[PDB]
Amino acid sequence: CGRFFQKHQGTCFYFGELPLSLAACTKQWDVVTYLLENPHQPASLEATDSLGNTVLHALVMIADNSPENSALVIHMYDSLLQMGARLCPTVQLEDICNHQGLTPLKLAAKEGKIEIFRHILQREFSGLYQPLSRKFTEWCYGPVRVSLYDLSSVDSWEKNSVLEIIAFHCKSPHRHRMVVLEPLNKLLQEKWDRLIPRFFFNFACYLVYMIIFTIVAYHQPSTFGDSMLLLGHILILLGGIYLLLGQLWYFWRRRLFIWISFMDSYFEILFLVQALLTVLSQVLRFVETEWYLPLLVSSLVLGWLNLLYYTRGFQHTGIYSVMIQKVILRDLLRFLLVYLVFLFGFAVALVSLSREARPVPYGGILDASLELFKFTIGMGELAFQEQLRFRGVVLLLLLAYVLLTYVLLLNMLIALMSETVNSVATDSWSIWKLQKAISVLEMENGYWWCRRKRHRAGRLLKVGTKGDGIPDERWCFRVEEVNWAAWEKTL
Amino acid sequence: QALLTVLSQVLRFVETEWYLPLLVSSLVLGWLNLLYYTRGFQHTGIYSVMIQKVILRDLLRFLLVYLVFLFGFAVALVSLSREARPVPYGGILDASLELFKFTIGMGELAFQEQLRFRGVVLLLLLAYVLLTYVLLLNMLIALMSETVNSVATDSWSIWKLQKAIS
Amino acid sequence: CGRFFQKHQGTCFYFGELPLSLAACTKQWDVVTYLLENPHQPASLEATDSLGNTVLHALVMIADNSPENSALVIHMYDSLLQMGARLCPTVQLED
Ligand SMILES: CC(C)CCC[C@@H](C)[C@H]1CC[C@H]2[C@@H]3CC=C4C[C@@H](O)CC[C@]4(C)[C@H]3CC[C@]12C
Ligand SMILES: CC(C)CCC[C@@H](C)[C@H]1CC[C@H]2[C@@H]3CC=C4C[C@@H](O)CC[C@]4(C)[C@H]3CC[C@]12C
Repeated sequence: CGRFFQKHQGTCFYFGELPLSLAACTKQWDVVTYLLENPHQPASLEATDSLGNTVLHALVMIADNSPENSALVIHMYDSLLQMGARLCPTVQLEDICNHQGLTPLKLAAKEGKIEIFRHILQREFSGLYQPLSRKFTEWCYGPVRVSLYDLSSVDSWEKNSVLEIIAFHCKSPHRHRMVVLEPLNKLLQEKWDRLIPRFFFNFACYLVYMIIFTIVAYHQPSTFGDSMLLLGHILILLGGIYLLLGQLWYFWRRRLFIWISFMDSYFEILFLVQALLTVLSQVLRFVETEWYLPLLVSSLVLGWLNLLYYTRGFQHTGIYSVMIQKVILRDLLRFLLVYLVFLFGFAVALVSLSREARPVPYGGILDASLELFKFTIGMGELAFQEQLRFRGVVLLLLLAYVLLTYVLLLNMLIALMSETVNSVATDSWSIWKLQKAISVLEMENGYWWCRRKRHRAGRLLKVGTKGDGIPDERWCFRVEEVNWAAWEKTL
Repeated sequence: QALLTVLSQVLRFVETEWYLPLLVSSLVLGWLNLLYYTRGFQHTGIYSVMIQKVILRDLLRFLLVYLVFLFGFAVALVSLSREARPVPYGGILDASLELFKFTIGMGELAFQEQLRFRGVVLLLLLAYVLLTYVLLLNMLIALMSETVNSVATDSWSIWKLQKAIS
Repeated sequence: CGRFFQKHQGTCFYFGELPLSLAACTKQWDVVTYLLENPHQPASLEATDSLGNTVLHALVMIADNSPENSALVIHMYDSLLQMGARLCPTVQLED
């Protein structure tokens, strides 16, 4: 456990700080056998390091997304697992918990590994070493294949599953491709199909609440009507506090998720803000302060815009929302910065001028900035102000501002939006798949007041007998597929 | 169009005041129906097919989001603007019409000093302008560009099928 | 005409519910000849199923747009038509 051996930033190379792990990680398929079959002092394959990793953990840590590195990692992983089958058949090397509490499959997901993780998720072996496999084939009748994928530690029925690690714990920039591979993709779609009624019931309840919000905010004073108004008032106080409690529970449960993915939620912050503003407005109304209506109407705007959360759940409109977000993030803040610099330079210049008399426009900085923004809209006034003999300077400044802003910046913004939308069309689908995944994982749990029963997804299949005694049964996931390509090579 | 024309002609006999709207709606629809006979030529028929595909794909999502923005901000502006320290934003229809005027290019963005909620109204109007005029319309142009680029290849075969049906 | 053999949504594989159609659809160019040239009990190539499809209908139903599937389907279609030319020249299997 040296500094040069520990995994950190700088001069380091982590390999598990064990001779067997070092031999396995360096593609030496000559001495690994001798490290176990030496009669004088055999080594234990299930040995662990100070950090808590084993040889398989060491192998998955060194994995990258490079093709050669993947070839090495899967080759050595399979070979070492096969060797472990022949040395200690009783104890399995697959289930060895780290000090963090992660198996090799979960470590492949948290660390952001995509090539070794995919192979572990779908691996097959021949008749010998059959039990140490994930994907099985039930029957190959004709050209239709029935694949059984093992759902060990990947279904959300357990406490810390792979699906909860990809969607909440992985902090890789491009984890959305991890939730699109076959096994997981057939599972998430089925879970989503099972959860359509709950999603749309939540949407309907929120829509009714927002309609009540609009009704109470509209029909309010500058009796029976007063009774209904008070009823709606208290009802919306309760609704706001309910939303606040739900969002607070979400953030308490995901305290370490905001740092990991801060632009992947951006709807829980908005919901929390809306609920907080509603509660504050309702409680502040009692103080009879004049700043009730602005808070109420700001909360109303935010609530009516929050339906874009429930926008996703459909194929096209959710991808549209994802593209909206990506356009907002990438090519809208640079343009805003440059445009604001231009605006607040020219406004100051016009305010400095225009007091040279040979109401008056460009009185203050706010008025000049507003006029220039009117130029941006399409309602700006470009007139030859003959009142003051600095006519030419004002006209030339206005024309230069128009040329630099209306012609350059907005049209170039349209061009940049076109480029961004063209570029991110491919990734837009996978990001929306990940959004469904997060929504489904939230929906498997109940609310902050009710606990939904865990509907264990999967089927118990006769996969054959374990290596010692009577048959071993594991919960698999069935998928039928038609493939003429792999059927021609079995006959 | 034919049903509306027949209904308008028969309803004229009843001397009901709702003859002219039916007649003029039928007239609009009939004059737009010539886009059927548009196809039959190489370029203009493919143009019509592209028009249809643009309408179907990237015009209903934008319409949905734009309507949500519009009818949120209109309600918010109607709720405000009665705080006197005709008056604009009287009803929901008037506020929605003003916001659509913003969409056109004829919207009025003025510093209403009549009522001391000046700042809130100005900030809501500016936020609506930023979210709609700058984001949504330009992004719509971008999406139309992407769709037209994508479906240029299939546009010819669809027009061939249209000739086949004709 | 079983549920697993009928073409529907779910667990199914339609092949014409006939032994000759099954042999033709599975790329077995060894037993199709024997299904017709057995002296004891020959089979009729123009046989039809309960739904009404024949062996050529069964072949075209299993066709997809995949290249390997197309290669199989056209190969067996041509071979079976050529065989039908040499067995019952009077009656055509196309119609
Ligand atoms: C509060 C009023 C006065 C000003 C507007 C501030 C709010 C509404 C702004 C700040 C950030 C903005 C959001 C940022 C993210 C997105 C992208 C997509 O998901 C739909 C629009 C949406 C959700 C925006 C809606 C408007 C928004 C929520
Ligand atoms: C009736 C008036 C008041 C409102 C307009 C409603 C009608 C005209 C709308 C509804 C659907 C629209 C049509 C939808 C399909 C197309 C695409 C292309 O083929 C030419 C335009 C055309 C034909 C549109 C013309 C206008 C249209 C026909």
